[PDB]
Amino acid sequence: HWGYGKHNGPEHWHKDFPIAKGERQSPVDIDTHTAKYDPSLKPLSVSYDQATSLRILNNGHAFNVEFDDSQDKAVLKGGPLDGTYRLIQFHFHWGSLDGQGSEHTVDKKKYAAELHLVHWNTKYGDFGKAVQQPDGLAVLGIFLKVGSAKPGLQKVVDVLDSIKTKGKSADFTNFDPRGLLPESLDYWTYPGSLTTPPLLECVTWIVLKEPISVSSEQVLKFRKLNFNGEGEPEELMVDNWRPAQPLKNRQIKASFK
Ligand SMILES: CC1(C)OC(c2ccc(S(N)(=O)=O)cc2)=C(c2cccc(F)c2)C1=O
Ligand SMILES: [Zn+2]
Repeated sequence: HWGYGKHNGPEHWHKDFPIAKGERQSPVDIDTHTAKYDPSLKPLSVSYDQATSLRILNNGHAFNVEFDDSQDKAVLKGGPLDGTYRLIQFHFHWGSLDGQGSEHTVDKKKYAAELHLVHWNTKYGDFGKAVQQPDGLAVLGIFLKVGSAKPGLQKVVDVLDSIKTKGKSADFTNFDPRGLLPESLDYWTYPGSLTTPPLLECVTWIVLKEPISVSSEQVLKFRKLNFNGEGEPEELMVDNWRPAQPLKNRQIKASFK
């Protein structure tokens, strides 16, 4: 039932999922007066060499690139829990115009889109057991701003034409997610939640300081997707983002000065 419409969007989710009003919900605004530099934070490193992409899918509220997460060398490492996190999936959230679309904000600034690279902490065995733990997932969040094109994004935005409607799936092998990363891996981190139902508070959020630049042509391709299935009335897939939630007692930590 849940979606991003007026009558089933973020403001409605709490009715089915009471945790929507919990103590560790995401996304949040990152106020740069209040993030505390933490010299103990382990810097991020990626081993995406053997990351093995499988397929890309339109599930009716986003598109997901699925990975073979049995590749034990394809991991994100570091962060507050010094974790080793298996890459399993990535997806985006975006807006109906360039001035909005991101889920996290920085000093209340919204970006055009946000990329979420989803990983599960290997010490919990599989993604299913991981989402039961407060630090079970590491989601690497990366802001998208409009400017020059991102060459590593081209394979992603171009295949979207093949999965325009809900339910469409396409083989998507040999995609290298290193092509989606900015130069710097300086980051903010805080304990939070999935930003869609079931809104489980199982995420160590790692949000990169540096946005990637993508072209207007690239972002437009996001907005050609459909929420609806083939033959149904056309509803363009836009504004599939949850707004910032109460920070409550949490401290946002910065890896950088
Ligand atoms: C249904 C349930 C629990 O929700 C999510 C989910 C993940 C990330 C986000 S988000 N937007 O990044 O916070 C929101 C939701 C997954 C999931 C998806 C891909 C890989 C994985 F290991 C788990 C689930 O299995
Ligand atoms: Zn997401």
